[PDB]
Amino acid sequence: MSSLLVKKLVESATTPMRGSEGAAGYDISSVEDVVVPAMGRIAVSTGISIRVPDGTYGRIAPRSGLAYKYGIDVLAGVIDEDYTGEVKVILYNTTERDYIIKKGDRIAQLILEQIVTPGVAVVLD
Amino acid sequence: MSSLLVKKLVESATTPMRGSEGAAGYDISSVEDVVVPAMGRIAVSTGISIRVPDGTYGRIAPRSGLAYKYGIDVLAGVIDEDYTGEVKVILYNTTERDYIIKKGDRIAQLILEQIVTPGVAVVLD
Amino acid sequence: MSSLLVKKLVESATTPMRGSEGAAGYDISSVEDVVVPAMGRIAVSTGISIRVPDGTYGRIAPRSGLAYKYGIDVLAGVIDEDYTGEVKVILYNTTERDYIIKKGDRIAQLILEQIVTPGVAVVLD
Ligand SMILES: O=c1ccn([C@H]2C[C@H](O)[C@@H](COP(=O)(O)OP(=O)(O)O)O2)c(=O)[nH]1
Ligand SMILES: O=c1ccn([C@H]2C[C@H](O)[C@@H](COP(=O)(O)OP(=O)(O)O)O2)c(=O)[nH]1
Ligand SMILES: O=c1ccn([C@H]2C[C@H](O)[C@@H](COP(=O)(O)OP(=O)(O)O)O2)c(=O)[nH]1
Ligand SMILES: [Mg+2]
Repeated sequence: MSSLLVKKLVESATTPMRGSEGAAGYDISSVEDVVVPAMGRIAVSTGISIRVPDGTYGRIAPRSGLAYKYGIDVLAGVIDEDYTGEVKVILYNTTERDYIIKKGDRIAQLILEQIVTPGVAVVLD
Repeated sequence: MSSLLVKKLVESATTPMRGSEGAAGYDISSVEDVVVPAMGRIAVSTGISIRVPDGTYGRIAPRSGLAYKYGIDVLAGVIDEDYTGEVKVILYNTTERDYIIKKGDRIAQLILEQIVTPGVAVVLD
Repeated sequence: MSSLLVKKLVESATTPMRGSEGAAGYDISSVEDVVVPAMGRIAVSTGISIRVPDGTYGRIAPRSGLAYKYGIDVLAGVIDEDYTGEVKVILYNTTERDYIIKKGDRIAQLILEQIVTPGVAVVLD
């Protein structure tokens, strides 16, 4: 069906899941203990691969929590409906102090955003 | 109805409003005079609480103006349809020079983005 | 029709185009050789002007490539359906080392994201 098809590639991996009735995203957790460097970025591995529903891509959005408290932001984050590989979550540390991530930690959130994918019309001949 | 239900929690607060026919967002103003630190972040208070329409969350997006001119970016920014609290706008100063915000200043913009919230289908048994 | 109407304003300009069947965005290329400064931002010119389809705005999203490899992020990025001017792509260099951009380089990607633009309902009288 056209829901969020998820495929774990490591048992450690968690199934994305929304935290509330009105929640906009499905939590995305870390599958490795990593350190996102001060003023630096890192590529955390989710351990899963997903197929967003049709006519809608998946945007890795930042979590209110880590943003406010640790100045953690999310770089890139555009997952195409044709992406068969593993979801990588690229975080950027806005702080002068390192951030610690442990297997299991919800490090971001997926949001199936509806988009229109029409053809291009070039004007000016 | 399913429009943008807004609830001011301080008279100082401004009603979000789109700046043009084709505008994608409703302006979100500051309700306090604050300073967003160089290479730092701050949590500006909007003074309002909103309920995005159904099947669509609210994304606090950055303003072309402040982005270009002061290197002001917007962290976090995901407001769930079930959020009953006050909207906080988390800004991050990309500059080596402080930025000044005064009650009333449009500091960001809300965008009711349509999303699909289906269930999760786990493959691999 | 309601597709992506594109208008080149310099022959150098490239027509936005999706890189795959499931791709979520249309590549947006640079039309000038520019340098986005370490820990700095710049406004790259696309040389084109577009009209996103109706009931959907255009979001300049970052490319997985440049994000991971050079720590390149995209500031602002909200293009309203009523924008008649030229698309400017504002990039922010997260790195301590400069980044080089050359006419033609795909520097970002446009994503026609569906949004709802209803009226505002103010509660509390
Ligand atoms: O934060 C991100 C952003 C993207 N992707 C995946 C989803 C998408 O399907 C693929 C895109 O890589 P690319 O588009 O082929 O390279 P580029 O963006 O330079 O065109 O990378 C991630 O795993 N994490
Ligand atoms: O910039 C933001 C981002 C989110 N929120 C609100 C909207 C949402 O309903 C709530 C989410 O907090 P949380 O999701 O419960 O904490 P976490 O993101 O770590 O799960 O915070 C804001 O006010 N400002
Ligand atoms: O990265 C961006 C972001 C926006 N715009 C364009 C699209 C939009 O139509 C216009 C908006 O400028 P503005 O909204 O009138 O100034 P402000 O955001 O302070 O209201 O700028 C760009 O070209 N590049
Ligand atoms: Mg940033």
